[PDB]
Amino acid sequence: SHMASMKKKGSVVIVGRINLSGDTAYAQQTRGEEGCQETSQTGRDKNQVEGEVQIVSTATQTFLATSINGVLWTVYHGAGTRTIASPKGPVTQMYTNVDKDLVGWQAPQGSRSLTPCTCGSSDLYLVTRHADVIPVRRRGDSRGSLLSPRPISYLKGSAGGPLLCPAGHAVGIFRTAVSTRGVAKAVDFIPVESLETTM
Ligand SMILES: CC[C@@H]1C[C@]1(NC(=O)[C@@H]1C[C@@H]2CN1C(=O)[C@H](C(C)(C)C)NC(=O)OCC(C)(C)CCCCc1cccc3c1CN(C3)C(=O)O2)C(=O)NS(=O)(=O)C1CC1
Ligand SMILES: [Zn+2]
Repeated sequence: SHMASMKKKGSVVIVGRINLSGDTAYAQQTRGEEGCQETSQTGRDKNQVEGEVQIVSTATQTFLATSINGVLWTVYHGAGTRTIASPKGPVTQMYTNVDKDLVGWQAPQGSRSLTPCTCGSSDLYLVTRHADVIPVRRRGDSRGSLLSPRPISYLKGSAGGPLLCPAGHAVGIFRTAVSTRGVAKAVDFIPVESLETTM
């Protein structure tokens, strides 16, 4: 009831990226934890952004965000309704859809966007926050099976990351693991068409 002392949640902050530009996929950190906490509070992030897949953090969570069609997309269960930190201060979401577990902000200057897939191919590749590239066979509109199942620990923190087709187009945004006894045999994702509809 004490309005004057009510806090505000911080912004989502870009803290690194998954580098896919060369022959080797690898994670790069661009901001440490202390800088992250400060930048989340101010919403002012002057660091250079590059690439398609960003590693992002709040005060309490870390996950991924993926640029497609000039929008940096991620999961609502990570970002909520938060702004994203940017060189000019906090930027408000331009898309929010709790029903799809989806949010988006205008893509940061310097980022590159993936192109939505129109191949209609079911051989996919999930990119994790550790830059693992995991083959996934598409099994429905929003499901795919891991060719090599993994403990959910290996996938944790990768929601918001991409599933890509063989040509490197965006097919979906990783949302949940389909897990039994802690082993992810499959994943659920927001299909890129659903992004395109939300747009
Ligand atoms: C561990 C790697 C996982 C990718 C990951 N995501 C998760 O942990 C999400 C968050 C939460 C639970 N969950 C699951 O994956 C659970 C699980 C394994 C934890 C047991 N699976 C499940 O319920 O399958 C059941 C299934 C039927 C497939 C759900 C479909 C419904 C899909 C759905 C539709 C509409 C709205 C909402 C949902 C799900 N939703 C809101 C929501 O909040 O989901 C993550 O890494 N998160 S993270 O660590 O990066 C986090 C910091 C951001
Ligand atoms: Zn494609």
